[PDB]
Amino acid sequence: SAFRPISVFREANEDESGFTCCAFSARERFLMLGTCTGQLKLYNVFSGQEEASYNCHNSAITHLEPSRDGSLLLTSATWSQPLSALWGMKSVFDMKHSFTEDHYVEFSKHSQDRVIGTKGDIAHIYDIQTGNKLLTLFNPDLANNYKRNCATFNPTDDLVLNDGVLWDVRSAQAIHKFDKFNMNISGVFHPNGLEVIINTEIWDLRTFHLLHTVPALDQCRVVFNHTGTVMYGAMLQADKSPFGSSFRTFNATDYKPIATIDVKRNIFDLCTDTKDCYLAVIENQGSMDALNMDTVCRLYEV
Ligand SMILES: N#CC[C@H](NC(=O)c1c[nH]c(/C=C/C(=O)N2CCCC2)c1-c1ccc(Cl)cc1F)c1ccc(F)c(Cl)c1
Ligand code: NA
Repeated sequence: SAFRPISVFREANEDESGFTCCAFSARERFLMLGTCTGQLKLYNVFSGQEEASYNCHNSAITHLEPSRDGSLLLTSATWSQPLSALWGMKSVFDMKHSFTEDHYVEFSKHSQDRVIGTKGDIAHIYDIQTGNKLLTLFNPDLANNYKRNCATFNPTDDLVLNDGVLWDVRSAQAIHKFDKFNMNISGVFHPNGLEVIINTEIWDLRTFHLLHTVPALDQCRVVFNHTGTVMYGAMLQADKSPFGSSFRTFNATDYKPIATIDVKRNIFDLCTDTKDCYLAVIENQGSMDALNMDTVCRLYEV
């Protein structure tokens, strides 16, 4: 895969830039950029200009997820309460609900009517409308205690992976524990609905057998392109930039290695657009020994 840098966004009216995460708007107009002070900046991709600034947190934004319908946004931050929140993005920018001690959140996938939050080894499922906690998912007997566990729904919303344990949501119980082969990473569902990727191990969802071991995915966070044909993986720094300077691409259909991309700067986040046209990467432009970070967003043609 080739990645041509075409633009750079820098926190305007500032000496050093403080972006920490990125997501493309559900409709193609904006790049949403979270900052190290807890703001969310909306940049017009075409004009290159900031058009809005929203107040979300009082510490660095760690995670952004826009709903597909364009109406809602999840955020997470690093140490200020609430650690996660849900925002409405219609006429007014509103906090709809917060998830005060959950340090990571995602939407449900099939129908975006729920949020799943993670607090340590525990998952919480919330109703978007009421904000009420519907489920708590934790089994002390099956737990892997992954240090960087993040809970997630599968594509049809009927299963959750939490701490390497598969849960049936409708009957609220664990159905399988995947064996523990690392200390940190808890895994994700492939958008195809057929595999679960837990660190270096690719598991078959139908039979639960190990299909592949991919050493290059060790300690990686993973994201797919819109059509689910390319998987991006970047290795976390040992637990400050969350990643090192490289990410790798794989063909999502057979896991075939594509490319290693080293931008020679530490990476804070990576996001893809809906049209498979652009990749945005938050990169520390600052020198190795600089006292302060200078994290910009670089836009790449895919
Ligand atoms: N969403 C999304 C995209 C996803 N981003 C992250 O995973 C991500 C992006 N950022 C933080 C964390 C900041 C953080 O802790 N900070 C930043 C400022 C101070 C502390 C995390 C992150 C790290 C650990 C955990 Cl277990 C989960 C997290 F979401 C990603 C997927 C593939 C990739 F190739 C890349 Cl480069 C990124
Ligand atoms: Na496949």
